[PDB]
Amino acid sequence: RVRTRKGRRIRIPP
Repeated sequence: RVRTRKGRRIRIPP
């Protein structure tokens, strides 16, 4: 999946 934080995108596994 691809979550989002600090108005930014991140990648981590599913």
